[PDB]
Amino acid sequence: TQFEERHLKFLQQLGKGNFGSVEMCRYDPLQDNTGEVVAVKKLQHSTEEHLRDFEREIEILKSLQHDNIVKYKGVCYSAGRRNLKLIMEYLPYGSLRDYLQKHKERIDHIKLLQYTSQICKGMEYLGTKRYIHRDLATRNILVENENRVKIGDFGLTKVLPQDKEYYKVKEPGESPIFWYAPESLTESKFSVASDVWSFGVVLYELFTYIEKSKSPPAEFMRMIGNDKQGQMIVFHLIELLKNNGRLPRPDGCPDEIYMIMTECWNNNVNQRPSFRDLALRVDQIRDNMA
Ligand SMILES: O=C1N=Cc2nc(-c3c(F)cccc3F)cc(Nc3ccc(C(=O)N4CCCC4)cc3)c21
Repeated sequence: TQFEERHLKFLQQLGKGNFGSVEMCRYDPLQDNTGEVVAVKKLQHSTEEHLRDFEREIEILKSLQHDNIVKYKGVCYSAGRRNLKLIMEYLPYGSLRDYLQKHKERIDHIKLLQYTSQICKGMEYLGTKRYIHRDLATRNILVENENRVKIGDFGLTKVLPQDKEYYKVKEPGESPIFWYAPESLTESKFSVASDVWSFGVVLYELFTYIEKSKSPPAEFMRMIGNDKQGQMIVFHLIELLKNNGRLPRPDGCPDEIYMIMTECWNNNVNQRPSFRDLALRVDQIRDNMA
């Protein structure tokens, strides 16, 4: 179904991605405040390239039907400018980053492994359609309810070429460098295996309970030295990762799960596990616990 702009009532700001801005809106065509509450993404600046990149994101999300990926509802077109609005489902519990930071240890290990399994399954499905997410982090995972999370923001997602198994970005923008694999830092190569590296950093995030001093930015900056600034942070991070400098074992993190993190953080690209293996292994761990 099509979404008319006039009937889309603003309620509040939800957040901001890399490029866009996400709002909570009511699609109220009857004009009695009874209509459907939805999430609405729109571009902040609407650049020459960004409008084409945002169209690509819309087509990516529209083609993904999975329980652990956020649901495309529609689009809303406007005027001669052709300014696009992406209509998505509203997930009321917010980002997994904020949700987990609010509750902390009251979310037990069994709940974290359920979220871990769901993130794997979402990512494995994403891999079958040859999409590389390039931004897997707890701020981009969203909570539908207490037993269910979904992968949210596909703003930096790229389609692989037919002949190749990496995407090489030539002119990169803002980059989450503390979630990036060494090959992404050195050569700007992004593949399924570099998304697996980022999944390891998500598993770290989850088992740290989003403690501020224990975050990947905080910990990597401690190892390289807080004195490092700008492009020198990238230089010294590359050398650290090349010499087996890793994020530490989180407080009270079990053995099996810390082993998964480190296998994901392998300098050898081909030795990293597949998302199919990671979903099986995490499910086996949950079966053993419960
Ligand atoms: O529902 C959604 N559909 C898509 C979508 N994207 C994002 C998103 C993202 F994925 C990446 C970056 C930035 C973003 F905003 C967030 C989002 N929902 C919510 C965001 C914040 C709250 C919340 O903490 N609240 C609400 C009031 C009291 C506290 C609740 C919901 C949705």
